[PDB]
Amino acid sequence: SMTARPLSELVERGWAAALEPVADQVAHMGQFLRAEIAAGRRYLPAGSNVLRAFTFPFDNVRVLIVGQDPYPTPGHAVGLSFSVAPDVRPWPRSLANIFDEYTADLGYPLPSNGDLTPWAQRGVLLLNRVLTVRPSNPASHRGKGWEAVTECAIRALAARAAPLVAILWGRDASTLKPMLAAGNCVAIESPHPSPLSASRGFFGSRPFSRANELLVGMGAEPIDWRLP
Ligand code: NA
Repeated sequence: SMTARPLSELVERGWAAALEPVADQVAHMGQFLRAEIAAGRRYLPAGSNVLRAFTFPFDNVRVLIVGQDPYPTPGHAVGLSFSVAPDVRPWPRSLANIFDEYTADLGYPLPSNGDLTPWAQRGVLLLNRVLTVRPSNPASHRGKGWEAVTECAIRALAARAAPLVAILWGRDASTLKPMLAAGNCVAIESPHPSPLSASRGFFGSRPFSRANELLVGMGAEPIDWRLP
């Protein structure tokens, strides 16, 4: 529980230090979620998954992907932006659109399922700008305190003595751009992959190949994007 336990317990060691400036804020978000339940409102993902993106090592991140907020439909969000459990079908529409761009860009077959944990295990941070949502109500937790947390995460990544490539999908993700100003960081921005915006420039954006080009141009290893 993020109200009750500290970052050293909740997240990976490097992330716990990176998020020190927002330690009180994370506890406050735990208190917000408690109050939602007390009032009879729900949230997604499950409490134990809210900080999941920060359970993969901070020092290993080479690319971050940033979306808006978790999937609104119960049974979809798992704490890793855009990912679903390997037994979910049909895929969420945003994810189907991501995978159509993945095939168009990379030439790979469609993935077997919607589980993006291989990316997380290969140095991709799968972050949402806001880390909870009320069911059925996209953006319902915008402005409730998560933005300071995810801002802190990006600044800390950007401060490391390492290259970083950010892929910012949609308007709320784009508000992290200022924090990526330093010369070791590069940002790719496009419209969000949901059907409401994907046809404004997400399709054809080739983010995966571009990210790898950028990493190689900074002396870093490219991501193996191939999903099984
Ligand atoms: Na999500």
